[PDB]
Amino acid sequence: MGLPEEPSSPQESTLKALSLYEAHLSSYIMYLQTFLVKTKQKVNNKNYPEFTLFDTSKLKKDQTLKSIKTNIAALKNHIDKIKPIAMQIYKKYSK
Amino acid sequence: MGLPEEPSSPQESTLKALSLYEAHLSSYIMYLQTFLVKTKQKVNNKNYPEFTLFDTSKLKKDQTLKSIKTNIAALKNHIDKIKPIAMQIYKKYSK
Repeated sequence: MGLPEEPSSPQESTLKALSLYEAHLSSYIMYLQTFLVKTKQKVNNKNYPEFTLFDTSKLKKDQTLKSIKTNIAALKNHIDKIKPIAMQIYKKYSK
Repeated sequence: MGLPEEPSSPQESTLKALSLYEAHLSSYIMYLQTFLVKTKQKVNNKNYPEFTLFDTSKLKKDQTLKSIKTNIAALKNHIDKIKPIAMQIYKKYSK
């Protein structure tokens, strides 16, 4: 069924909507990172693209609506780095 | 968009079809595990269900069609342990 879709942002900016969205984004990053690491293992030519592993030290741990919104930003910025690479490696190796 | 769907098994039992399926299954497990760990952090009542973290030492590293098929089995057995828990925690906390 191909790679999973990036989670969609809730309409509702409630603590629970945003907390769930943070969890999905973290989970989606881990799917993409795992896919990139496992695909590197199977075809490990020196050409294999370079990716940042997400640094969880950039995530606030305190459950504030403010800290959740800040984490969402950090996760979205990381997705923008790795999603295009994941999608290119998926195509390269499903060819 | 809810939790992602478990990857579907290819029709084709080719090395490439099975290797890609192994990568998706590993990636899907990491999505579910991350979702379970992040959801435990947000609601950490003593009731929170108990899950096995996947042991990558149970995975063969040698790219044999035989070793890939064996890894697929191990990953599918782990999904059967954690998918129902992930789906229940998703509902509990999207309530």
